[PDB]
Amino acid sequence: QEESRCQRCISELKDIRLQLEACETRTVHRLRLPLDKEPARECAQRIAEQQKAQAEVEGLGKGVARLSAEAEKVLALPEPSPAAPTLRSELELTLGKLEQVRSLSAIYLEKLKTISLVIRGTQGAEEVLRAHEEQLKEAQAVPATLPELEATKASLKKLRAQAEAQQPTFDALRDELRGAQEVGERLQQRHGERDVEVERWRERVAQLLERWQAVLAQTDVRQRELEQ
Repeated sequence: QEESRCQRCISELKDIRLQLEACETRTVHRLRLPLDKEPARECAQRIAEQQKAQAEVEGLGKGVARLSAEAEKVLALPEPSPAAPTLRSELELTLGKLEQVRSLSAIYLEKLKTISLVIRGTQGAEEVLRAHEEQLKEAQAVPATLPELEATKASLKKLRAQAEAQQPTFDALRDELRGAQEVGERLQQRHGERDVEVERWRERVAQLLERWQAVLAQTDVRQRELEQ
């Protein structure tokens, strides 16, 4: 009539392990998807989504704890039970899967958060560089008068000071990209999944650095022209 607690526990353990495996596959499919053409917004949205995913996993973990307690109660009865090894085996598989899915959920969330810092940081650097690149372009004009020359020279002095002052911004950007790269590598090493996102932002950072270096270098050239 009523099935044994042993058989019911085996069934429930298999069921919850399937739900964990589904969380797992879901997460793999997400982390394989590169950001598209609105990376800031998409990344914030995906972070929110992954925080929930991670909470769903923790709810399953509480189910696993409940089934583990029940399993151990059954396994502790003194009577012979040829089913006991199956119950033990299924418990240990479910417990292992839980840890694996927890790990993966946490590292993917971490990957998203580090990428989000690089994205924010690069978009900030763009807006400052644009201002500086325009000031420099304006300083390229030939001044008409001796007084305009002095204004151009003053504009360049200002520009150099402003551009040099961005040192902290670019140091932090490089650190953030380093952070993002390291997370991706650990995901690769621990879960065998390549980092589909980091190359885009490595290139972004590299180009922005080069533009910053060029503002500094060409400001110095232009200042030197006007002195001699």
